[PDB]
Amino acid sequence: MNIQILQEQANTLRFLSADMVQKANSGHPGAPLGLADILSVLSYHLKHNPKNPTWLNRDRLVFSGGHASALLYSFLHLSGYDLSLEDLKNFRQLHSKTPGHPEISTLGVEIATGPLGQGVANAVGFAMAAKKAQNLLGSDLIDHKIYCLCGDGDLQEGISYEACSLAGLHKLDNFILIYDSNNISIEGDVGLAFNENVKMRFEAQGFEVLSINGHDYEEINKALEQAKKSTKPCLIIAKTTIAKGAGELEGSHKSHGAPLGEEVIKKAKEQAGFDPNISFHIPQASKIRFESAVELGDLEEAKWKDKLEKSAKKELLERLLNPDFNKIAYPDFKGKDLATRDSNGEILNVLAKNLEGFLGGSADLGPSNKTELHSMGDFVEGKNIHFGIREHAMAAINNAFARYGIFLPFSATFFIFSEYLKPAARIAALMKIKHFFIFTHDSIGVGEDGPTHQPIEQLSTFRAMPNFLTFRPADGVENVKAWQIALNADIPSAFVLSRQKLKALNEPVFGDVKNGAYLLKESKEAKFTLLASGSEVWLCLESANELEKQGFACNVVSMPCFELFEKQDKAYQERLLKGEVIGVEAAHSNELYKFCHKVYGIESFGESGKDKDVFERFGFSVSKLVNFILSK
Amino acid sequence: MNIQILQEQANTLRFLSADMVQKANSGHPGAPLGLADILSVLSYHLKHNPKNPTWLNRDRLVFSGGHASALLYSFLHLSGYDLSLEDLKNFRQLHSKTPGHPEISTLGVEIATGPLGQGVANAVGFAMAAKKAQNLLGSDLIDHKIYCLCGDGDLQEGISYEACSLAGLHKLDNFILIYDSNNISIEGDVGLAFNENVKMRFEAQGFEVLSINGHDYEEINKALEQAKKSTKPCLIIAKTTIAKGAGELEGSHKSHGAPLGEEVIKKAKEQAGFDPNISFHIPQASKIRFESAVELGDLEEAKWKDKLEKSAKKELLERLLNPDFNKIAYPDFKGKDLATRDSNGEILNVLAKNLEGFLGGSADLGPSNKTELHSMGDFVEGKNIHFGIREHAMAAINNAFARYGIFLPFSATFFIFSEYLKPAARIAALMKIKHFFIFTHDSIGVGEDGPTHQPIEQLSTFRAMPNFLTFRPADGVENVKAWQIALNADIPSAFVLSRQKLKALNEPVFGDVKNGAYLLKESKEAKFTLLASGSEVWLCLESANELEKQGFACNVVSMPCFELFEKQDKAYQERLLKGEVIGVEAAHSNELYKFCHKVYGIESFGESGKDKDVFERFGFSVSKLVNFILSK
Ligand SMILES: Cc1ncc(C[n+]2csc(CCOP(=O)(O)OP(=O)(O)O)c2C)c(N)n1
Ligand SMILES: Cc1ncc(C[n+]2csc(CCOP(=O)(O)OP(=O)(O)O)c2C)c(N)n1
Ligand SMILES: O=C[C@H](O)[C@H](O)[C@H](O)COP(=O)(O)O
Ligand SMILES: O=C[C@H](O)[C@H](O)[C@H](O)COP(=O)(O)O
Ligand SMILES: [Ca+2]
Ligand SMILES: [Ca+2]
Repeated sequence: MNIQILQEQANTLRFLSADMVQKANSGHPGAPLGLADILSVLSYHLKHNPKNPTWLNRDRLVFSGGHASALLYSFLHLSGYDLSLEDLKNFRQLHSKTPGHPEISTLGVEIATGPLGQGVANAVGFAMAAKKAQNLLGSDLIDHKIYCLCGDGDLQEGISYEACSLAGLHKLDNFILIYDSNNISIEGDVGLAFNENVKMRFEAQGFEVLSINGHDYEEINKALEQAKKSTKPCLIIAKTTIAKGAGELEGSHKSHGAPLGEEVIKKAKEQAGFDPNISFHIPQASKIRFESAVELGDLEEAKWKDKLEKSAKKELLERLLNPDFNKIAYPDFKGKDLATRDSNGEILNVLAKNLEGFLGGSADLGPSNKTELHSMGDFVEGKNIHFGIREHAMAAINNAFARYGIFLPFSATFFIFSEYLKPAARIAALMKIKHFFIFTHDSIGVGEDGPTHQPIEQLSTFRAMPNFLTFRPADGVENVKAWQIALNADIPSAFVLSRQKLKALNEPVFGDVKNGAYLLKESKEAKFTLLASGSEVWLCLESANELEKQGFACNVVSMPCFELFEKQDKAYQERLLKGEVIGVEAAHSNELYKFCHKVYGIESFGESGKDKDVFERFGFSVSKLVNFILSK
Repeated sequence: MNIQILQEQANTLRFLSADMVQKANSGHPGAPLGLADILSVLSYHLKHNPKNPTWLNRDRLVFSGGHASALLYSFLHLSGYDLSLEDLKNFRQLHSKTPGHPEISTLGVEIATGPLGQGVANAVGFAMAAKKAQNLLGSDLIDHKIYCLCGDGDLQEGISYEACSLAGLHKLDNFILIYDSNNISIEGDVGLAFNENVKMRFEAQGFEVLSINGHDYEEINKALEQAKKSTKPCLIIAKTTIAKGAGELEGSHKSHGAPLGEEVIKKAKEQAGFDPNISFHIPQASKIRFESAVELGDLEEAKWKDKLEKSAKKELLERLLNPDFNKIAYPDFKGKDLATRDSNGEILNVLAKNLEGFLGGSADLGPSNKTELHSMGDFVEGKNIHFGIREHAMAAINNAFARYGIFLPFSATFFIFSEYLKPAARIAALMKIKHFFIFTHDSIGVGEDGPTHQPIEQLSTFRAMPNFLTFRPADGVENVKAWQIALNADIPSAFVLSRQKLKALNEPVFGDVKNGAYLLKESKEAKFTLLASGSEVWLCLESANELEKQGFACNVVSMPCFELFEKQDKAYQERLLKGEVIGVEAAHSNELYKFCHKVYGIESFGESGKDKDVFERFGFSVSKLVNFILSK
């Protein structure tokens, strides 16, 4: 560790980064160049095994500014991860291992980032998950750091303030946030839009705050040493110059998100002692020094495994890594009329009791969501997490819990406020993580709180999002079967649940919940099929009885999951969907015309009133539905 | 102004509030009771005309905690607004003027609230809009205050931090935020989830901060006097007891959101000197004192109108209140190949030039959204607002600009990050305000930034949301026609625009953009119709040419707006949709099966690559589409 070697190392990172962006003719060179000194120093502090990116006690490194991806990739390559030099030359190209923003399919990447702010909240979540992991397994087995690199953009986003609020409350002294303060954003000078006292902000939220020159290697190093000893979450405010080293582009907003240009890169290389007429060059001293991470990380991981072998926590670690979902005896709700928020809360309790790594919480709505895990305690000693009124940060925190290595998290709010967390739900979907979203108060059935609290379009949003199952159970038995599927699935699930009591259904005639849609009633030479989910299934059963009394044969189909039904073969779909198919749901759900000739939904916003008065207004009654079906 | 009269007034507010919740058997009594002293005092300071709630220079009062609606309604009734005592007795009932959370259809309500945090950001927006209005009209005509009442829940939400950041930057010394600090939320003690140094937080964001007992009338009064003289945005931290006055329920989380109960209310009335055996009683002294707002507000408004009559700004105020959209000469883009982000930016420039009240901005993406209003200056002297990386607060700020009385705002970001502002977009829709949303980078056509930056489900979300038009123009001419409609509509609009160059279209054969979908190509005895929007229309035209060369008659339909097409009569729809209808869009857009037999979309997340490479991967080419259409 001297300035000559650190300068060479930083410059290696710069020029790989600049070269990759240039070859792609696409990407972000400014942040890589401005962060290269910091990352050079940090490489001396980071505990990780490049040959085993799943080591449980590794330091977790998050780049919140995912536009800095070339710098991440350069570092992974140089440190000995499975990412090659040819992969670097395929930056931002179709099917490469080096996409424009980081994806977890690239080994070494801790969490997908790209949408600003998410990373900061993910890093708090990794810090929380580490505290819980230490609670379970001991401080002899879990003692690592969480480092996050973030920029201006991250810290302007509301989710950053939400997550840092929590980091202070929970005294996350394993969390180190490094802010790249370069005074530049896409619109130019940061002062056009931001002039907060950042130190004061973060001190108000229980952080220790350091301020340094982010191009001074000894100051970077001293700050990391102090940060690692902090008794609070720590912020390093690192004043940098965007595109540091890039001559005429230093400090320019033009360096944020376009290639530096061939002549700029030649001049930069020249000034740094690099040969300007080659690219993708890795100097020898820098090669050896970065690659030393392989030997060092193998020995760190070895020492840890020896500690594990001595631990009384081995059998627990094995259960947490290999949960057995098949053994779980769920509640039997057959014939019981219940709100599905209540069936669901009973299931959450059964899960928490069977699965040592199953935990979660609500955004201040535990009592109403029915998500309290009874007699299981509060975080950190227990399992209930009190997120406060921070839907978005909750979901991003829980995305990190799902990535940590030993946890099965749930996030809960009212379905209408799913909108506050949807960007993080999207990241779960993109990553295909096991994170469960619990959304109660699913419809106009909410009643008196009125239209700001009555979902209308949210079912469409979640159905439309890739890599997500959206379950809307009609009763407790459906609610159990939705969970069985959700825990065995390869993608995240949402549970869309009622405030109000729903009527228990009879048993399936043909198919089941695993098929997405199934038959509850089947008639020969059916003239109509009524297809419904959740709270509307009983209406459809009553309506089909009235239509049969009036002389019309009907099928009734329960559709707890649209996405699973989309995967069924034509023969199955043809057996269910006979005659003229009518979809019925208390939502604005045009996607139902994939399967239905007519859809009886809600096209407007809701109304404040008693639940029964609001459903009648919106047409949800047997007499009205039957008149619709009979076109008169 | 003495303690006897203020006590009686506060208690009047309490017991109306408690009585309304009790009669409804639904609603939130805790906040009303805890805020009743503050609001009693504030009534002495508020400048407003109950008989003219549209007076432009009135103080704007926002209840961010919209669950406190009964207190708002009580105050509006007592002060002389058009809300009667019978309306109070119809709280939370279907079709009443007193819905569970406040709606702007109730005169006196400044902005709809209910989703927490929105109100705080709306109040910053009213403060910003007031500064701009003062810039335009003068400090002789605009000099009012903006008061916001908020709770724990509001200040935990990220949008609050975003909006307050801006309030400090812009030195909004017309903004007074009153925080009801009662240490209680739905999950119990606030310290379970929040322990920030609130004073330090807000000082970090450029506020002056006062701290008071919110049940001490002289302290409330002194703080309001000091706040009205502040040179910064001001926060009053008012320590209150939830359900103050309600005996055994004082300080209980159980008082947040359920009725207090008949016996509690009797004891409370008894302790306050009220007759316990009646309800909805308004004591005489309190009646006269609150109603004095009518005479006082008539004289305030009169004095203002005299100032206006003397002003050189009369003719401008009249133009701002009565814009003439019909006069506007838009750019002629016929035959010009352009990205629709670029056509759109040219239109934004034309609008800003013709409409003195048209302004807006981007969430740090002006250069990429193409939203800069050239030579029009920065806010406050000019029209370009630099929101920073604060999508949600931007939209909530702009909702308030749209409500202010003289402004036509736009908000802009990448379409993928519409998800960060969707809850405020929803409030625009609910209110039916004229607020325009500009969303560029609409598809996998984004290319290299990859799947976190490539919209897939967002078109579905916006189509599904009530009271919103979603325009996705295929060319600049469509882009102009979308604006003409948007400015004359009664609801908000979104503009979904491309990064990449689109090909100019020929003129309509039958119908036009105003019909939502129209014919570009029409063939007798058409076997197929290709229905598309935006970037996919050219693919469909090329494909229909190939299908005609292969001997199949085709129609081609451009669908710039799904919602307007849904409103067309059957005859129009039947003329367009001939044969087997195929919908084609670079989105996961199942709603297209409302009109299409087959849909050729994208069901997965995107990929990082060159735009041409990504569209080919996802099937968007003439050879692939034609093979799909021909089922082989
Ligand atoms: C939620 C969100 N909104 C907008 C963007 C587009 N974007 C990328 S970086 C950036 C701002 C510049 O940010 P900064 O963090 O200062 O990065 P630097 O250029 O200094 O590296 C923006 C607005 C995004 N990725 N995420
Ligand atoms: C965005 C959002 N998330 C959740 C809710 C549900 N909700 C209403 S009030 C409240 C919390 C209690 O808030 P506070 O502001 O402390 O109100 P108080 O009970 O003290 O009046 C919650 C979580 C909401 N209205 N908006
Ligand atoms: O503003 C949101 C409100 O607090 C809700 O009114 C309330 O918490 C819901 O109560 P319940 O569990 O009966 O639906
Ligand atoms: O992380 C988001 C990025 O900053 C975008 O890559 C960039 O700003 C887009 O540039 P362009 O105007 O060419 O699409
Ligand atoms: Ca920056
Ligand atoms: Ca509170």
